[PDB]
Amino acid sequence: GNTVTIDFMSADGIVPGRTPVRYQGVEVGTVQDISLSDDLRKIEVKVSIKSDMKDALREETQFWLVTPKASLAGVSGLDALVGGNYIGMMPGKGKEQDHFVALDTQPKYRLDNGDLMIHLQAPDLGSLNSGSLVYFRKIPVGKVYDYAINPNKQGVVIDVLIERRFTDLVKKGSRFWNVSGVDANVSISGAKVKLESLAALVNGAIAFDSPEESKPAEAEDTFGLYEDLAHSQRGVIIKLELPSGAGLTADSTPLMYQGLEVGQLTKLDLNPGGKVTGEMTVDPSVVTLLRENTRIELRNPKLSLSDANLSALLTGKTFELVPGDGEPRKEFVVVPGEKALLHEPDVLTLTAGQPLQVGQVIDRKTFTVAIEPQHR
Amino acid sequence: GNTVTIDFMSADGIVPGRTPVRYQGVEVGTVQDISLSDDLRKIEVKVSIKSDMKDALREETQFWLVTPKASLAGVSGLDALVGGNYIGMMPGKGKEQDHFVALDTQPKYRLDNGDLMIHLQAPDLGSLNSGSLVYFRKIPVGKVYDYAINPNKQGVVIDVLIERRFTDLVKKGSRFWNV
Repeated sequence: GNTVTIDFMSADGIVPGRTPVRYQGVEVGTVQDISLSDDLRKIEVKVSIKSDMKDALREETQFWLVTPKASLAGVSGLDALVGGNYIGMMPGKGKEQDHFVALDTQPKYRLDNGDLMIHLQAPDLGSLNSGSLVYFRKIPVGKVYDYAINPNKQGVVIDVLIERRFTDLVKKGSRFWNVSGVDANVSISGAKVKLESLAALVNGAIAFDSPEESKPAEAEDTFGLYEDLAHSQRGVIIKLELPSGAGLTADSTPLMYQGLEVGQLTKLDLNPGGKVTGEMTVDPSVVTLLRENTRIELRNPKLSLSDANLSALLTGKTFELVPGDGEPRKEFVVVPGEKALLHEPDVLTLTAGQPLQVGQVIDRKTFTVAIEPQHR
Repeated sequence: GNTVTIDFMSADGIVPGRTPVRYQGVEVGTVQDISLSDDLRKIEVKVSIKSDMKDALREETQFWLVTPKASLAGVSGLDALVGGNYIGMMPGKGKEQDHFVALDTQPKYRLDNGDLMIHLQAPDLGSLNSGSLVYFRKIPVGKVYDYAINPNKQGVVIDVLIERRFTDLVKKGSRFWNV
């Protein structure tokens, strides 16, 4: 038997007789006494310890009181209800100490086995409580270990755990995205609402994808979290100088080609001087078409006399791809749909959208007009 | 009486006196002692075993701690609340071993009877937790046994169970769909 004095702010359901000290549940000893000093909440608990553990008892040895927790966010009364309020400890590699302060709660502990620990940077936590679950193809393969705030106040650093048997799945190019919370997915001419699983909503969750070819990540390698699966899409980025984003929306405006969506505007910002600039994501399958003399034009939903297309009207403005030939390029200037004929590799320009059809008027003031290259 | 040393990462609600070792509930023995070595979470549990089971005690004999689970996803405290925290075991056809490591949780076990086991390929799991139910015309006829990831990272392999009395219902052309 030994003696250790621990300082407690509070000592709720503790009796000197039976408060068996546990280290992952193995009894290290029992409390000898509970008392207080000068009525200042310095609840001194004298504890008996088996001499086998006495050697490891050092300065960094942490202690805490476990307790049943039937609160709104807590179920950790699995053992305290049956075995009573015990206390938990963690040995430390300090030098030595006999007078201690109990930690307020149970601290997070690291398993010594071979697992993987990695860091996610995120501007915000989202609905990711400690214990939220990590998925690969909706198969749980690890969980959230802890979260904290980087020294700068402009971000959040989460550190998460991955089981041994899946340590190969995490690559350098692997992408993580949040899956948590539930919304409505309203679409025109019909709608359906399926987002996530019940646990994913109660607790929050993460999912991740691994490229086939990348190398395996390791050793607390940082990663970036994407707020949604859509933002995690692997597509190429394109910078756009715009006339004006009257109808444009940062994540709803698509890119058309051959009638199909290939790209999605991502960012839409105002630069000083009144200039508007955006950036867009494109599927790789079309990136080879992005070359010099490749023009991008904002189309407008037209009031077709023949095929009254409601969806086009509802969607509003939309871009268009029209491939060209030349060197690859990544910066583009968007042209108005009216002036599409003007910004062409071959066009007959002469010196307001009226036809000529073999051509169209470009502008008035003096009349500037254009003729197609094939009719040239 | 025998002696078996099992390594536990943690040993929460266990007492040396009454922690009856069960194999589908039949008591195989009781824990003799719980202790630790060099303070490195190698919780050594010495266990007494009835000699009848001693022969089958081999290398592949698995062990685990059952526990009440009132968490968000768990109801498996039906017996641990009444009978207390026991431990479960599965015999193995190894050679022999005396020092063991307890499995973290209760592993999935296969009934020896005549049932059917089949594999579903799916690019994603969906909301199919272990225990999700298999229907024929909304009549349950089997359940999900387990799920795993194929060696390629481009899919998921579920393996599922079908009761004996419906083994005739599954045909080569039969189609499965998620609900």
